Amino acid sequence: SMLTELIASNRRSAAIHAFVDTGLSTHFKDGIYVDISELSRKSGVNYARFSRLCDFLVEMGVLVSNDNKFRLSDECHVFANPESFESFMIKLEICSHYSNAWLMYGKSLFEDDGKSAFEMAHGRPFFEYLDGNKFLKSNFDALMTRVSNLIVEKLLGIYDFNQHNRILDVGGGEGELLVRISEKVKGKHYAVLDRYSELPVSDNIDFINGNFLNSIPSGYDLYILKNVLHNWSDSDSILILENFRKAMDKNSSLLLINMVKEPEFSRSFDILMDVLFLGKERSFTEFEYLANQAGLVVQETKVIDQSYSPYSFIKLQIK
Amino acid sequence: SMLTELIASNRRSAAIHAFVDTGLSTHFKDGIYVDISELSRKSGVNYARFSRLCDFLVEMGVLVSNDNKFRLSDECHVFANPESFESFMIKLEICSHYSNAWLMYGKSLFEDDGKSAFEMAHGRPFFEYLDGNKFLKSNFDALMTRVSNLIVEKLLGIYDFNQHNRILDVGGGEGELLVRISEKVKGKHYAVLDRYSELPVSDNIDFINGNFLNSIPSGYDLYILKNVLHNWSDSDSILILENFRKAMDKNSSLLLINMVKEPEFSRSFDILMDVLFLGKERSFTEFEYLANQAGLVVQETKVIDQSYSPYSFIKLQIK
Ligand SMILES: Nc1ncnc2c1ncn2[C@@H]1O[C@H](CSCC[C@H](N)C(=O)O)[C@@H](O)[C@H]1O
Ligand SMILES: Nc1ncnc2c1ncn2[C@@H]1O[C@H](CSCC[C@H](N)C(=O)O)[C@@H](O)[C@H]1O
Ligand SMILES: COc1cc(OC)c2c(c1)C(=O)c1cccc(O)c1C2=O
Ligand SMILES: COc1cc(OC)c2c(c1)C(=O)c1cccc(O)c1C2=O
Ligand SMILES: [Cl-]
Repeated sequence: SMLTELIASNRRSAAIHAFVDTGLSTHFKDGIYVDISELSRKSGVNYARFSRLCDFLVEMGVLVSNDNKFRLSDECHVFANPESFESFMIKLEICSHYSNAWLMYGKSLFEDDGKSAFEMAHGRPFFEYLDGNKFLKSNFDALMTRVSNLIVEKLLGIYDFNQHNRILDVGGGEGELLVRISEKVKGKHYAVLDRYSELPVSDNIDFINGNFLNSIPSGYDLYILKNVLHNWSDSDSILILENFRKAMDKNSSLLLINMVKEPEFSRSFDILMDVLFLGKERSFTEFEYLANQAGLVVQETKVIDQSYSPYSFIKLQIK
Repeated sequence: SMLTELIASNRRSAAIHAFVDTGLSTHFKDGIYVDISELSRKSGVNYARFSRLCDFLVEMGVLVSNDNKFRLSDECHVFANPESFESFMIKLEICSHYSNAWLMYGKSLFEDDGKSAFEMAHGRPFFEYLDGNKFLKSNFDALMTRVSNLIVEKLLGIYDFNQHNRILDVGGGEGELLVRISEKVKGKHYAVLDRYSELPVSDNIDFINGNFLNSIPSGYDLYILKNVLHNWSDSDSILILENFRKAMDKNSSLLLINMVKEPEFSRSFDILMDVLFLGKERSFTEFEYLANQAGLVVQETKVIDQSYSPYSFIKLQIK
């Protein structure tokens, strides 16, 4: 039926995970047709049982069956690349920590202690827990780096970064965004603020160990906050934007860049942000409200089309 | 995109789980429109955060939204009933034990020890592990009971049970099938064989602690094996049917009743059987082959339509 297979939606994620996490998908590069019997003899995977997985991947539209062989669909070519953001996504999506967080989601809706389903499961908030877990941190930081890399060319196209002198990326992670921006926009001061136990090292990048809940460093004319606010509540989001306003002068600009809530696209990510952070994916209207409460003004709004989600580009200045 | 939401299929299962497992769905009985504002005040669930879950349930088609009120869809009325098989399904579907089994599925394809992904995760095969886990056993046995209670009406309609005298349901669990048959077909001897640490109790039902891998007891003219063989390999399936042939005389009949693999329906269940049991969902042809290898003859075959899956009804007698 439609209901029982909807209940069994997890099986689709788990099937893809088995195919990608093992590295079996990396044998399907450049849309080649793979003989499963030969792949079985080479990789030492069970032929009969992997053939049944491939049949389910064909049903999902991940594989295509022709000439008694299988190729990745045009869309699913990314699964052949273990460096792709999709490879890191599935590795996190149904990992034990995420799964155990989802199992506390129901109970978390009845609590008023400000503890996420993740924290209820693991005993710390997401980012504080990642400090002690290499698997979660490395794979998450990798995912953020890959999606940062994808939007760079689009972001440089719609806004002039050359007019600016000193640029700070707040919660910039490994600092991929500014590293790629600096290669095309030379002769600027580049800084990246995040939570570092050991400062990253990159040519002409000033890596800052800071806390955007406490303070943002002043004396930059361009600030960037990309995919941060949907990890935070309304009050924490206002506190962050308030710290920007206190750091910014009249000439300063803040580029608030976020995966934006649009009715056409799935609410699934909005729920994931609730489970992991007690966060939420916000519309343009909700982002504008929080900015106004912090004493910031919207001077420019654009929509950036990415494969996986639409993005809201919001240029903020002090009132 | 379609690919990232296919990767994130697990979020659909986890959302339904949080809605049903908490018992919030039990407030949506008889297709009534629920005020989330009132349900929040009454049950103590977070209004804003549950309203967001409801929006995701509307997207999935589980809920219908009209004038800022939510009702269960005609199809998902079952979620209002905690005794429904769908309620038990989701509670098992993404439970930690199933999730941890799925995480070993990839690695299990490279092993050849006859150990399921579940056994690799938990250290014991499924049913042996259920002996020491009441949560899994009680919910699994409850699920098998609910689906047994659904098919009884159609099964009585297509086969004359009144011709028989002594009836044994092999691997009959809580014995729901025969209890329901015995109410409509009176004056017979009814027996249920399964693995019991303590024998269940029901009026005019002889519960037997047995092992169908070792032996099936002789002296019955009707044998029933319903949804057993897809927990077993081809060799173990043959061993079970061989034990039937040894137990049966020329006058005996075996009813092999199973969810049947048809090309129109999903392969997702076939993969679940591999993960949990190293089992498989078989076609009519594959079932007939195993019976022929065991020394049994097919007298009569029929298809029984159930909401969630088609069933293969196969009447067998000895060669
Ligand atoms: N209190 C805090 N102070 C500074 N950075 C924080 C923080 N809490 C979380 N972060 C960082 O916020 C980031 C959110 S993920 C976004 C990373 C990057 N801006 C990108 O778009 O790809 C993580 O790198 C996390 O380490
Ligand atoms: N070795 C064994 N001997 C007997 N029963 C067994 C067994 N291994 C598993 N079983 C039982 O086989 C059943 C599979 S589930 C099917 C239950 C029932 N026939 C129905 O259709 O609803 C479980 O009740 C399990 O306890
Ligand atoms: C910062 O919080 C996030 C947290 C996130 O998940 C915990 C994500 C993302 C952000 C995210 O940007 C993203 C983009 C594309 C695919 C994804 O799976 C994600 C994503 O999972
Ligand atoms: C005995 O092995 C099973 C094992 C099973 O799962 C472990 C199931 C079933 C059988 C099963 O029959 C079933 C029917 C309808 C919905 C279901 O989720 C199931 C099911 O999960
Ligand atoms: Cl008796």
